[PDB]
Amino acid sequence: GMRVLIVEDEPYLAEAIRDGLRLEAIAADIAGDGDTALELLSVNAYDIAVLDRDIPGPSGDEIAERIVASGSGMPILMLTAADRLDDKASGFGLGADDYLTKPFELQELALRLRALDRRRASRPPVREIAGLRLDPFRREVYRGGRYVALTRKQFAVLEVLVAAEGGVVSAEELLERAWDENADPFTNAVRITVSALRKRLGEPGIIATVPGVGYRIDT
Ligand code: BEF
Ligand SMILES: [Mg+2]
Repeated sequence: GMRVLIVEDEPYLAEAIRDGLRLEAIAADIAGDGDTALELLSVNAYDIAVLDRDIPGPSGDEIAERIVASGSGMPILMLTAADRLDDKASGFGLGADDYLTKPFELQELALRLRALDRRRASRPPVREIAGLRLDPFRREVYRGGRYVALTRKQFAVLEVLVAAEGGVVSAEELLERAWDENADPFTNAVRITVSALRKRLGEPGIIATVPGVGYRIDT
């Protein structure tokens, strides 16, 4: 079977999709808003995300962006009233794998879900090591079971270090992966963020400097 997430803020439509797919071995969870969608993604694995664009809270576009950035490789189908060519351009630009406009035919949605699921490949990024557990959908961190509040940028840097599994990551790579490609900050922004991150995580030290190279999670 298949498990899919339906993010759609018109409730009778979302329920009709879930209901219409169920006996064809596609089990769907429904989120009526962006915050609920992130809550579901933080705890459940899905085969496909079906995303409305205009929803309360964080938009379907922001959900898509977080899915792509999480490196799960979960395919994204946008299902939306935004039907202009400009809308398709921005949707595919955000990382959608398919784009279906309303009004739509349920059996076409089903055919496209099956086609997406067939061509999904793999290795999800490591998000847990050395007593740290990271959740990229809520941007939350627990260290030995204790919630640690971090800023967005602190979390982005910690994510890269944890994904590296104890391996070394240079300041230049942290720059590339945690600041936008069209940004060009200097390495001092990275070193300053690492210092703040260390202070948030507390003792004992868990991020090690490797002189002249970069930083690693101390395993
Ligand atoms: F509100 Be969805 F973009 F149709
Ligand atoms: Mg909507």
